[PDB]
Amino acid sequence: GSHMCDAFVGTWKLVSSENFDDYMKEVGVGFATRKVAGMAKPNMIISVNGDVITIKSESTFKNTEISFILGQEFDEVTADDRKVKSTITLDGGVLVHVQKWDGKSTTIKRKREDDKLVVECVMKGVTSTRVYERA
Ligand SMILES: COc1cnccc1-c1c(-c2ccccc2)n(CCC(=O)O)c2ccc(C3CC3)cc12
Repeated sequence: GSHMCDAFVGTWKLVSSENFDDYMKEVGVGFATRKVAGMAKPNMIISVNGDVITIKSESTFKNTEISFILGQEFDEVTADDRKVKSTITLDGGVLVHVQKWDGKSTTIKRKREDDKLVVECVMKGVTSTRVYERA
């Protein structure tokens, strides 16, 4: 039956992006990747089957898919080709995704706000906010 995470389930499309190029600079993304990545208007498809949550991104830049169980670390190859160790947890009603690689860490938090799914990507002191609405 229903879980709280079902608030995230569905098909979402990106409607606005603030400071993403600066976030990607902090992450260490190189120029050509930043330019083509920052142009993309991905769809994000989130589904839940038992204990497994799947988040897919479809765009003209890259399609990616992760499946995971909350609190259980997994390997992830990111859209910019970092190989990272990821763990995703739910804190209150916020999905918090921490990615670790090469001594560095970045946190992506996803939360519902009104009819939007707001994604906050933080690398040290730089925050990018990416807003999606239902497709
Ligand atoms: C341009 O962003 C994307 C384009 N196509 C597919 C996935 C993503 C992409 C995504 C993404 C998009 C939809 C669903 C799940 C994840 N994230 C997570 C943050 C975000 O929502 O933009 C990201 C965080 C950082 C980067 C930069 C490092 C390269 C790219 C992405």
